[PDB]
Amino acid sequence: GVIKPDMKIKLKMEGNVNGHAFVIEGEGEGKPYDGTNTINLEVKEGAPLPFSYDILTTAFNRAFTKYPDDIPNYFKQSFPEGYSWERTMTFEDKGIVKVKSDISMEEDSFIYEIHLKGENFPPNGPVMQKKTTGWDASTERMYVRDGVLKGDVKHKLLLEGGGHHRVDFKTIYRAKKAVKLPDYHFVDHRIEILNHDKDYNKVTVYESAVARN
Ligand SMILES: [Cl-]
Ligand SMILES: [Zn+2]
Ligand SMILES: [Zn+2]
Ligand SMILES: [Zn+2]
Repeated sequence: GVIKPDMKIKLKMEGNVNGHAFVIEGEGEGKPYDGTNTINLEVKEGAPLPFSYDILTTAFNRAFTKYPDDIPNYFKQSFPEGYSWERTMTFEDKGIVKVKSDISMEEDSFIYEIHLKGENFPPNGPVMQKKTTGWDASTERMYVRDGVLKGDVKHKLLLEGGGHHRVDFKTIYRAKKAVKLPDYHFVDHRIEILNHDKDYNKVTVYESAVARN
């Protein structure tokens, strides 16, 4: 099909967090049917970033999801035309991130164009003070509403010292053409920063995602 067993990734993110503008470019690759991918990111403008890189990593494509053969795959069916998505991440004490991303295909690769806006983070909280250590593993509930696919996940943003804060994710996924709609299901996530330089100008992200009934 058009979605190959090995797909490359090219992306660019343009964003603003508490008024700090930045641009990040990425390249990577993954195995769409295994639900795995790796992306190598470089800050091109706005370095060094004055906030936690973890608020960006889940914005850096559900085509990289292992799906059982009996659950229609909203994401892979949308190609080559592709899909866009929009997400809000609501943090416990006023921070909010809104993301819009366009996922397209060019031959054996995906291109992402990502716009991200973070606002109202407490200046002395763990996001703006870079006191986070990653995300827990999560489960996203996927369900069709208004003819498009919605996903919600309740996440723990892990903190230095071993605590965490709650972050609620709500995403809307919109195929650019009609596809066969799945029934209610789940996607289990793991995302990790595998390596980074000291101020996260260079970062490698690894993600796994597996759907189940
Ligand atoms: Cl390529
Ligand atoms: Zn099979
Ligand atoms: Zn290629
Ligand atoms: Zn690890």
